[PDB]
Amino acid sequence: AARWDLCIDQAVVFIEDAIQYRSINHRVDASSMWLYRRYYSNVCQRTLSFTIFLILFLAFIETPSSLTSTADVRYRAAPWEPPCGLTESVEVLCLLVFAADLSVKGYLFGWAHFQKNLWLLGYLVVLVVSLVDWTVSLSLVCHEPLRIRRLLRPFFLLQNSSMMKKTLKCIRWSLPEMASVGLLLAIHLCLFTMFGMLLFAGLTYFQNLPESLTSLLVLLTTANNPDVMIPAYSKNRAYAIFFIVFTVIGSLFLMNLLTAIIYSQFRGYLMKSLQTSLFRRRLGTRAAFEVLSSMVGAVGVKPQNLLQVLQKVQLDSSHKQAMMEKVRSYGSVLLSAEEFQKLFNELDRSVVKEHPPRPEYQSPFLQSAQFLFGHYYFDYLGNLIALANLVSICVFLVLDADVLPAERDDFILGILNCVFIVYYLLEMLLKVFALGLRGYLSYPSNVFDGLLTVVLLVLEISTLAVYRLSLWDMTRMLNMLIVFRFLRIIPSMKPMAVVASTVLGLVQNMRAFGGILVVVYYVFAIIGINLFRGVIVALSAPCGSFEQLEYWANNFDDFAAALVTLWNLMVVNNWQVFLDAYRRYSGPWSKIYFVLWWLVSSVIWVNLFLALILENFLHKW
Amino acid sequence: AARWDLCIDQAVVFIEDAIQYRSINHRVDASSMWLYRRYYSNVCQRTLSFTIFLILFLAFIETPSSLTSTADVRYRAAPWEPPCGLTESVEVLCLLVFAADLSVKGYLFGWAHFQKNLWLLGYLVVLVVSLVDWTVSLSLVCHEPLRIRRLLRPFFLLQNSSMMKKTLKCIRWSLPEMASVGLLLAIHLCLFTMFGMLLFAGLTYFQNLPESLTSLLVLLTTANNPDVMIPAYSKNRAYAIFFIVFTVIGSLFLMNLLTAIIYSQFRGYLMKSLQTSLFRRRLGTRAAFEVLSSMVGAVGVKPQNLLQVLQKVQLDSSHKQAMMEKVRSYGSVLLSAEEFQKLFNELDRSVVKEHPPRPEYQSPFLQSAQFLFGHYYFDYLGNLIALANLVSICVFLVLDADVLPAERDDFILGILNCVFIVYYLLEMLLKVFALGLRGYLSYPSNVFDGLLTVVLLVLEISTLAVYRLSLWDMTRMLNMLIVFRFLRIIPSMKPMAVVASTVLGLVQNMRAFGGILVVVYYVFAIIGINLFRGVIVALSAPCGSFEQLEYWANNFDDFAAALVTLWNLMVVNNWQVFLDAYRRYSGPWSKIYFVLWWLVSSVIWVNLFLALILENFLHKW
Ligand SMILES: CCCCCCCC(=O)OC[C@H](COP(=O)(O)O[C@@H]1[C@H](O)[C@H](OP(=O)(O)O)[C@@H](O)[C@H](OP(=O)(O)O)[C@H]1O)OC(=O)CCCCCCC
Ligand SMILES: CCCCCCCC(=O)OC[C@H](COP(=O)(O)O[C@@H]1[C@H](O)[C@H](OP(=O)(O)O)[C@@H](O)[C@H](OP(=O)(O)O)[C@H]1O)OC(=O)CCCCCCC
Repeated sequence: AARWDLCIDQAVVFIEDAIQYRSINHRVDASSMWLYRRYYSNVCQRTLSFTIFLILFLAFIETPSSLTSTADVRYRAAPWEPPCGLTESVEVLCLLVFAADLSVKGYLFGWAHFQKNLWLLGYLVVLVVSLVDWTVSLSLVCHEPLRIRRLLRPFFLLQNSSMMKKTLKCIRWSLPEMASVGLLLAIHLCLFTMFGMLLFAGLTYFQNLPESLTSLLVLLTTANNPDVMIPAYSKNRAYAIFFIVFTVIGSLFLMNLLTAIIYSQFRGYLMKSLQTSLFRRRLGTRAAFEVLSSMVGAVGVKPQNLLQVLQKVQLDSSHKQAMMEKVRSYGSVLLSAEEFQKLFNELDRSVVKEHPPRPEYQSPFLQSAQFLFGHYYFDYLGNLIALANLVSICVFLVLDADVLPAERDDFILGILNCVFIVYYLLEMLLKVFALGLRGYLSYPSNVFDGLLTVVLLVLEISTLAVYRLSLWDMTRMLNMLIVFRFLRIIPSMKPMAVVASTVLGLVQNMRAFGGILVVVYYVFAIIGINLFRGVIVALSAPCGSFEQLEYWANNFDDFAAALVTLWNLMVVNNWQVFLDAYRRYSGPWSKIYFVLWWLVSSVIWVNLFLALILENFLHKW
Repeated sequence: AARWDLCIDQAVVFIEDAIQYRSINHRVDASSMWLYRRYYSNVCQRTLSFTIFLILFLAFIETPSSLTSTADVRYRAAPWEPPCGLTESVEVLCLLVFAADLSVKGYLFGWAHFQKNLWLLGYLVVLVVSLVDWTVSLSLVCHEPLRIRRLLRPFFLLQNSSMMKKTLKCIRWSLPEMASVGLLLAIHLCLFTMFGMLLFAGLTYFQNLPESLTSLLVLLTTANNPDVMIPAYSKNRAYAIFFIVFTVIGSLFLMNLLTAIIYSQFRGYLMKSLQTSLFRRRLGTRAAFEVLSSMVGAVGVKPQNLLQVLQKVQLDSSHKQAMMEKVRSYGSVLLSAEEFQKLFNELDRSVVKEHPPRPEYQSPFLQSAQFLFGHYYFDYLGNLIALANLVSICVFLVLDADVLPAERDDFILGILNCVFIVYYLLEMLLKVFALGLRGYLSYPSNVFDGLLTVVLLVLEISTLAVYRLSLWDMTRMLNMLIVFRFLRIIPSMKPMAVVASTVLGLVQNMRAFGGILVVVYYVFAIIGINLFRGVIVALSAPCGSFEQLEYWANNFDDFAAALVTLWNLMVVNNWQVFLDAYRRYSGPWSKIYFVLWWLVSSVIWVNLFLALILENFLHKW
């Protein structure tokens, strides 16, 4: 009766959790299965991810207000400051929907699970501190300059995903060894700065403790490699040995040793993911069987209740129909535990179709089309005119560049661009009138060249409507999107398939890695605005300074300028110049900030990138 | 009779080849076993390696003659040019002993093996071309400037070793994939140099084909990261996207993909070495058994002939005595094939002894010494005064540096250096008078601190003989060797043993890796002297040039200046400056040379270094 219905909804939600690899640790009530099935629907989780993007996007429209044409200090516009309430309004709107997500996730799980899970307790702590800071910053009329509630904003991105949580555990185990290597690195610097100060000061670089300690720190990342040993190596040829040995021990041996420590915890990363996901699938279907054999009742289940329980799940139609036809043909005998676990192993095959074409009225007309459609060179006739188009844009690009840069002939360019895009629209039209509209949507390559033929047709016709033959600007935009045709050649990779397999493997596994990149940049940019906001002003410089080189755009005035400044220090080149600038402008203790950014970003994250490419290249072979 | 003796020498040379892991593919004659046993002796192979060092050392004393105080062009001495015949004389002396090595190695092996082995045929080819060039360069009175016979000199280093031959096979298999990645790299540069020339020229960097192609090539290795995008990013904030995407695809994705290709052929490198070496050992002892069972004869061998054949081999005395005592106790029954192969498995254990101490005459005196010798803190009392010594040298180093740099007090430094080295000589003396002279030689740490106490005693006493208390120079040399005492602290590594295990693993496996490094530097330096020998002369510069920065010491005038110039391009920093200098001074086509040096050294060899550290870190766990 009522227990009959409740075991159905118990067994629907268990199979649905066995497809999408979720654990079974939630309470089972009457109404809770409606709440659980609606919360894990894709329409509810998409607004949750859209919120997390909206929270992190608001740092572009805050009070420093990175909405400017440029980011120089010598010449830029006024900062558009918003009114008092709008950025406060959107933030408390999204902080409401984060409270709703926690309250649903606490209701669906146990209180004993709620007190033990550290991620849920940290979620409640961050929500109340962000709300306290919101009321404080609104009790004043938007006049608290530094807001702590923006620092906790990357925590919502971490708590939503699971691949970020797995990778942070992998860095947690590597930290006992990387500390010991960094200790050996600190011994390395302090010994050679005392050996250096005895040897040379007895330079421009070796004259003090903090000046000599910086010079060997910057040489450790080889940012001034010939510069730091010009005055030594010009006095005697033997002082080259001192700087050669420092960067063989330092940059070669110990920085590459630090990569291999991080790889040694990511060494079996993907195979643990398949073993855990298969273990979650087998536990889901077993719990579905064990509640279905105990409906009204040898051991086993009735297949009539199986037809009532595979009806109301979300699954592919090909997987739904093939599974239902197997169990329809099976008899009324009870299905054992082993027969149940083999039944749900039709979730391993993948089904692909493209489409069939449509028949025309004139039978010789459709015959002449399809015979001359399946040539396997009709596309290569498209590829021949594609290569012919790209070589023409290049060969005129060297012609218009060097000589007569003001006013050029530009006669035959419009002719070739006429005949090439006319050929593209015909190949667009002949393929749909052979296959069909749904058949042309079936191939993902054909969407790319079909859309590009459209946009090239709009820009060409508008070019031929203004003139007959800003003229240079329209031929600029026309030539730039023509070079996108060369991204049809690269989808033809027959011999070198390991490279194309790898780039497919990386982009499907960038949810974890980009998540840690975003969290690291978001914290360090926001600290940097609070420390170096207006410390660079401008109104015969030394030839290697921050001012001779016109580095005025690398400041921390707002959030967009901070992200590009922090990028230029991540690649380590010329970061001696940034250290010398902020030492002069914002005191001597600012070097703690740039050295910490070198550790978190350049050392750990780049070696975290190489470890992930090593694992995704070495998979199944 | 005579066949009795010949089977003995057959079975001596097979067991000796089964210890030192050499194959059995050589002919067996009467006199040839004397030749083979004398050629593989360590006194014959050491002069062969000393010759190979002597051939490669002669490039320092050749006609460019790198014997100068400095290597500037603004001020350096005259080149000491040697007479006509001496470098020719030493070369033909070593070319004689290479002919003797080939002739022995061809006599000991088969002619059919000689015609099939490619290394032996290349050996004969290089020897005759080096001899033809020697007679040609001596028919003129040392006036052929460029000598081809120096280019073939790294081939003798490759042919001698076997770890270099194994690693060159591993690079041979990776070359089909690295070419495909470099193709994808070349597509990457040519697309964005045409996209760049449309976008910006419609800069200082984007105005031509060869100027724009260099700018994106140098950005690929991030040698001008803020410099190439100053004028774009100052005009508009959106042009940062063009340069961010180029170095995410370029330097991040594709250069780290090129590491993982090389690692995928070194992935099982050391385990193949143990499996091949154990296979060479089992084949050696089996061939020893099969010729010993067929001396005069169920199956088996007589142990009396075993005592005659284990007598005349070279082996450790501990392994010799333990093996002989096992077979002495075994009876006169014939030893089977399985019993033979288990007999030679006492080459797996390793035996360590240090020494016993010696007794003194007064029994309470020796009792008081040894009781207060085994404290485990007598060494730490040495370690406490070691740390006390090193902190004192440091704390005065900041005191003498900053203020009053001309003439300093320098009063208490001689006092502390007196009492510390006096303590060291006593700890030197009390340990030998407790253990012994042979007991003090037993510990390799004690040789290091014992020798350092000696040299510190000579320099201190000579310091106290000139003065009472060049004075600053002697306190410089005294302070510098005192800092070597800190290399006693680092031999105490209890928690972080994986780091110390790895550095032990690297240095025992640097025969292969340094061999390819030496071969690469030797060829590219010698080509560079022949191309850019006198193209840099010197007699208001742009602020980022080769002349504003005083880079005058990075030339190719002789062999020592070439090696440091090629080093400064291996680390990729500021190599835009070198490209701009040699373009102005030695034509436009010189960039082919520096780009090829970027590929061989920076790309392949550094990734060859990371692959080897990855394999030696991941071994037995
Ligand atoms: C600098 C690096 C320092 C490392 C610090 C990070 C320490 C860290 O994450 O370990 C995990 C622990 C324990 O929490 P933890 O259990 O590790 O969190 C993960 C989730 O439980 C996940 O469940 P779902 O996502 O629902 O599937 C589960 O699969 C993973 O197990 P697995 O390994 O088998 O995949 C867990 O690793 O969680 C904290 O204690 C952080 C709490 C506050 C978060 C602050 C982080 C900013
Ligand atoms: C840029 C890289 C290009 C790669 C070019 C290098 C090509 C290359 O070495 O392959 C090996 C072949 C064949 O020669 P190869 O047999 O490979 O040479 C090795 C020796 O035979 C070695 O014997 P021992 O040293 O006496 O113990 C044996 O153990 C190795 O087998 P293993 O793999 O099982 O360890 C062999 O790899 O030898 C050549 O054909 C070069 C002849 C002229 C040398 C010119 C080299 C400058």
